[PDB]
Amino acid sequence: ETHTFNWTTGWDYRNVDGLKSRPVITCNGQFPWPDITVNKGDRVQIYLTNGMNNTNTSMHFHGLFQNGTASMDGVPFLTQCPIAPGSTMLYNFTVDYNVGTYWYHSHTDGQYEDGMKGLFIIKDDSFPYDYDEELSLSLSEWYHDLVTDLTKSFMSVYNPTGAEPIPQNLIVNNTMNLTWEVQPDTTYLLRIVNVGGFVSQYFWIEDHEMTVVEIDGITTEKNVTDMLYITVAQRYTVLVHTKNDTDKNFAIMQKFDDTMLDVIPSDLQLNATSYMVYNKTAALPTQNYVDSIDNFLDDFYLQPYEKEAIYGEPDHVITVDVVMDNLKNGVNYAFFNNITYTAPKVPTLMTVLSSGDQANNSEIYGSNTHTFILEKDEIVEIVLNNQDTGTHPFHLHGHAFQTIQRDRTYDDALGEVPHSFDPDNHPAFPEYPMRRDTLYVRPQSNFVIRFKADNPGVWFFHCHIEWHLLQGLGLVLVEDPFGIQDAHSQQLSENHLEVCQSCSVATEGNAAANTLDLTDLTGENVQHA
Ligand SMILES: *C1O[C@H](CO)[C@@H](O[C@@H]2O[C@H](CO)[C@@H](O[C@@H]3O[C@H](CO[C@H]4O[C@H](CO)[C@@H](O)[C@H](O[C@H]5O[C@H](CO)[C@@H](O)[C@H](O)[C@@H]5O)[C@@H]4O)[C@@H](O)[C@H](O[C@H]4O[C@H](CO)[C@@H](O)[C@H](O)[C@@H]4O)[C@@H]3O)[C@H](O)[C@H]2NC(C)=O)[C@H](O)[C@H]1NC(C)=O
Ligand SMILES: *[C@@H]1O[C@H](CO)[C@@H](O[C@@H]2O[C@H](CO)[C@@H](O[C@@H]3O[C@H](CO[C@H]4O[C@H](CO)[C@@H](O)[C@H](O)[C@@H]4O)[C@@H](O)[C@H](O[C@H]4O[C@H](CO)[C@@H](O)[C@H](O)[C@@H]4O)[C@@H]3O)[C@H](O)[C@H]2NC(C)=O)[C@H](O)[C@H]1NC(C)=O
Ligand SMILES: *[C@@H]1O[C@H](CO)[C@@H](O[C@@H]2O[C@H](CO)[C@@H](O[C@@H]3O[C@H](CO[C@H]4O[C@H](CO)[C@@H](O)[C@H](O)[C@@H]4O)[C@@H](O)[C@H](O[C@H]4O[C@H](CO)[C@@H](O)[C@H](O)[C@@H]4O)[C@@H]3O)[C@H](O)[C@H]2NC(C)=O)[C@H](O)[C@H]1NC(C)=O
Ligand SMILES: *[C@@H]1O[C@H](CO)[C@@H](O[C@@H]2O[C@H](CO)[C@@H](O[C@@H]3O[C@H](CO)[C@@H](O)[C@H](O)[C@@H]3O)[C@H](O)[C@H]2NC(C)=O)[C@H](O)[C@H]1NC(C)=O
Ligand SMILES: *[C@@H]1O[C@H](CO)[C@@H](O[C@@H]2O[C@H](CO)[C@@H](O[C@@H]3O[C@H](CO)[C@@H](O)[C@H](O)[C@@H]3O)[C@H](O)[C@H]2NC(C)=O)[C@H](O)[C@H]1NC(C)=O
Ligand SMILES: *[C@@H]1O[C@H](CO)[C@@H](O[C@@H]2O[C@H](CO)[C@@H](O)[C@H](O)[C@H]2NC(C)=O)[C@H](O)[C@H]1NC(C)=O
Ligand SMILES: *C1O[C@H](CO)[C@@H](O)[C@H](O)[C@H]1NC(C)=O
Ligand SMILES: *[C@@H]1O[C@H](CO)[C@@H](O)[C@H](O)[C@H]1NC(C)=O
Ligand SMILES: *[C@@H]1O[C@H](CO)[C@@H](O)[C@H](O)[C@H]1NC(C)=O
Ligand SMILES: *[C@@H]1O[C@H](CO)[C@@H](O)[C@H](O)[C@H]1NC(C)=O
Ligand SMILES: *[C@H]1O[C@H](CO)[C@@H](O)[C@H](O)[C@H]1NC(C)=O
Ligand SMILES: [Cu+]
Ligand SMILES: [Cu+]
Ligand SMILES: [Cu+]
Ligand SMILES: [Cu+]
Repeated sequence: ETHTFNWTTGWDYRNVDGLKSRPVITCNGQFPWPDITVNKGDRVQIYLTNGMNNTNTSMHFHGLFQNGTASMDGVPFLTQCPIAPGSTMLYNFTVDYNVGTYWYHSHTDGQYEDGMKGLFIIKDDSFPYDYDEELSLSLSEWYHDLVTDLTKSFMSVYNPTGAEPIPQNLIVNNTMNLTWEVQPDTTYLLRIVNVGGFVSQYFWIEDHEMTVVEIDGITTEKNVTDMLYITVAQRYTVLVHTKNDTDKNFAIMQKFDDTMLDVIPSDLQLNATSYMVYNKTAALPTQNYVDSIDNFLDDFYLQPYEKEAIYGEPDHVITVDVVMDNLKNGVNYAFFNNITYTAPKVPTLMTVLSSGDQANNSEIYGSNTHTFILEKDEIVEIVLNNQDTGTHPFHLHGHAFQTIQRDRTYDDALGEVPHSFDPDNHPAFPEYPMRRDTLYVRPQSNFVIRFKADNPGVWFFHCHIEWHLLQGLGLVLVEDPFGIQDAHSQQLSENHLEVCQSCSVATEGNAAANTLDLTDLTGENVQHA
């Protein structure tokens, strides 16, 4: 079945918070943006039109593998060139390899924080568990200023610390103090999605246990908890069974991970209360006080319903250290090893599709682009060493990876230093590792993920904290470029080329005109020595 949408971006005032009428990004004049629900193997065709006066746009469908259709991933200068004001890009893709809970968001500057985001649900007939009803909750933080404005003082010489701007409130389904009307003795499938741009959240329901049955599109064995820690971009789908009494109402609770906040403003409501309503007439629940925020479920120990044994020894190991540092222009950037992601003059995919037999040479994709080439079916391992004292949720396009190590917090307040993964010295990896698309490193810690390069494409690996992505915390994976070239489904459509010309962005071979293919590029500001 084909679902066709016609959506146009725009700006309108809303008071999402309850406390500031403020421009938000609308879809055809409406807010919030719609949610898509399709069946396994359906076709989705979205005509996105940039109706904004002065920004570019894009749309990325988070978690979808885009197998055979990399062009549709929606990452400017990886997958497409940006959508210019007035232009219309057609996103045309099938959904043959994904099931469960996903979302879509703009992949331009900070755009999605300003409202351009929505849920994408794929149903399957073979979901193992029973439930009576189903819904979602979209957790997020909310700012009173647009990202464009915050960026001016975020990426600034008057911000040498790289301190990320502090949000004004937590929101659910684009309000505060939300009502969820329930029926007694009923099992609800509750999709909890963190569609925020920055802050991790703790989530729990007063006097109700939660049975985790899916993370990031991957069905899991039932795991019961009282509390979840959800980073931005991740999804926990959870079974909740309601009580027999219609006598009392219960608090739905979301809490900031204030650890991630540079400073805590004294008036910021760190924890927000919503309402699970059994009785429409009874007392609205007060805040549910919790004794500890240290006993949330560690998703590392989750067990996929479809077991896959840990992949064998890696053919390709990528080791990256994560740090924040100041450059020559005095502003604070984010680094994978010694590289801040700096967008190229020609989108990654566009150069692979016109480099012919030189697509295997890493040099042509640029030096300041952090591009790696992955071989036909090789097992790839990413080793990430956090040298920064914060938590980061890293996300990988095109794959759900195996999480084989994710070390403990190394708290610098207790005097502890950063620790890297040591291939010679580490706990035994799990036999059947957890799988997902978005995973956090703990402060000053490390993680190791593994996946098979079985999905020809161009895939972004980055921190999903919008501020850190703006700081350039990302790298590019090119999965067998020859596999990309050989597949017909992968060739760029007339519409996409039309977007590029309308944007005055080339489809050549990184800078140079398909002529020597050895560059004279676009670099990062030089180092501080
Ligand atoms: C859910 O329920 C919550 C709590 O009930 C509702 O939030 C309340 O909203 C009202 C109306 O928007 C707020 O009243 C306004 O208060 C401001 C001053 O606000 C400041 O001082 C407060 C007192 O300590 C403090 O609570 C505020 O903190 C909040 O805001 C900051 C961001 O600013 C945020 O980070 C925090 O997390 C808090 O949310 C804040 O520091 C006052 O200036 C307002 O305007 C008056 O004057 C002007 C005249 O120019 C006029 O426009 C108005 O009519 C008014 O006369 C107004 O009094 C109230 O502070 C909020 N209460 C709390 C405790 O947060 C929320 O709206 C509900 N959500 C929904 C339905 O979306
Ligand atoms: C926060 O925001 C999210 C949206 O982002 C809301 O999520 C939606 O919640 C509603 C329930 O409140 C869900 O609606 C239910 O969908 C079920 C399945 O979808 C079927 O229907 C459509 C038809 O176009 C097709 O996809 C296909 O037919 C599916 O089978 C239905 O079972 C429900 O249908 C209706 O009839 C039955 C009669 O038995 C009634 O019981 C229902 O109430 C209803 O009238 C129902 O429509 C919806 O799926 C959720 N969407 C998403 C994206 O998850 C949250 O509700 C909101 N949170 C709060 C508290 O407001
Ligand atoms: C949405 O719309 C487009 C999407 O691409 C953006 O417009 C482009 O912006 C980029 C950067 O964001 C521009 O790239 C820059 O070009 C500079 C000058 O190049 C011009 O001059 C030659 C002259 O022959 C032209 O051929 C060319 O088209 C340009 O007009 C470069 O100087 C910049 O790189 C580097 O400059 C300094 C100076 O030494 C170096 O030190 C650094 O390496 C630095 O990176 C840079 O590459 C591009 O020109 C813009 N227009 C296009 C492609 O038409 C919008 O920015 C975007 N809107 C927003 C903000 O959302
Ligand atoms: C949305 O994407 C799909 C996937 O490519 C497009 O469907 C395809 O459309 C093309 C041309 O419109 C079809 O090409 C035709 O192929 C036949 C043989 O199958 C050949 O005889 C013709 O000469 C022609 O080239 C292609 O078959 C078709 N595939 C499917 C799955 O239907 C679609 O066009 C895209 N755009 C739209 C309509 O929005
Ligand atoms: C936001 O949420 C947190 C967590 O719910 C709130 O902190 C909690 O505050 C309560 C009391 O205000 C603490 O309970 C105490 O527990 C001991 C048990 O030994 C008991 O003897 C005391 O009588 C008391 O009840 C609780 O520890 C504390 N939770 C944590 C993890 O610190 C916080 O107050 C909320 N923010 C608000 C409403 O301003
Ligand atoms: C449910 O999750 C828990 C942890 O959240 C897993 O059980 C234990 O987890 C600890 C770490 O706290 C590990 O040392 C062990 O794997 C378990 N310990 C005990 C008490 O035996 C469990 O694996 C999960 N169950 C699922 C997904 O079915
Ligand atoms: C969507 O509808 C608009 C009206 O806002 C119309 O102009 C356009 O043709 C439609 N989009 C596409 C590209 O089909
Ligand atoms: C709702 O709660 C009130 C007490 O606040 C009670 O009087 C009323 O009967 C309840 N409604 C039902 C039918 O559950
Ligand atoms: C850091 O990466 C390598 C390390 O040897 C070096 O060649 C390169 O110049 C540095 N990156 C850039 C281009 O800033
Ligand atoms: C891509 O499709 C191929 C062919 O069906 C399949 O073998 C592979 O597993 C797919 N990759 C992903 C990421 O689903
Ligand atoms: C690129 O992969 C090919 C196999 O297609 C192989 O010959 C070689 O090891 C790789 N070459 C480079 C330049 O890394
Ligand atoms: Cu995403
Ligand atoms: Cu993604
Ligand atoms: Cu980060
Ligand atoms: Cu991304």
